Amino acid sequence: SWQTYVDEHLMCDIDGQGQQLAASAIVGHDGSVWAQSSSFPQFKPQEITGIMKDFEEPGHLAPTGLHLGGIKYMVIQGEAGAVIRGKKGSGGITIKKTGQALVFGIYEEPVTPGQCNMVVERLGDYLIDQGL
Repeated sequence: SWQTYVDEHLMCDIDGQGQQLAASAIVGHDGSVWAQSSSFPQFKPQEITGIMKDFEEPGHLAPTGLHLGGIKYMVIQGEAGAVIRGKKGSGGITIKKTGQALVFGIYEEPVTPGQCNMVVERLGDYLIDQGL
């Protein structure tokens, strides 16, 4: 199906298989969902607007926190205009910007930052190399 293909060939695939602890998504710059893991949260349009703004001005979200699905993440050091990172509890969030889209990964213990980040980098490079 489309969603098994998404869960298998694209989104964070942490053992379970697909245990609820890790989730990822590809979201257009305009806030439309291109693909998301079965566990990925619903999010609000203005959360995407604020994230896009932080890619233009890194640290835009730091005083208020970064919100996704209503959850507040503390902004940490990222890569200006390319990657946003945030922490919450035992996990966090990584967002990579591509030409037309954003790649999200959300993780919690025992999923590690490195595990999630490897998937987010992989999907972002795949999109960028397709021209997206």
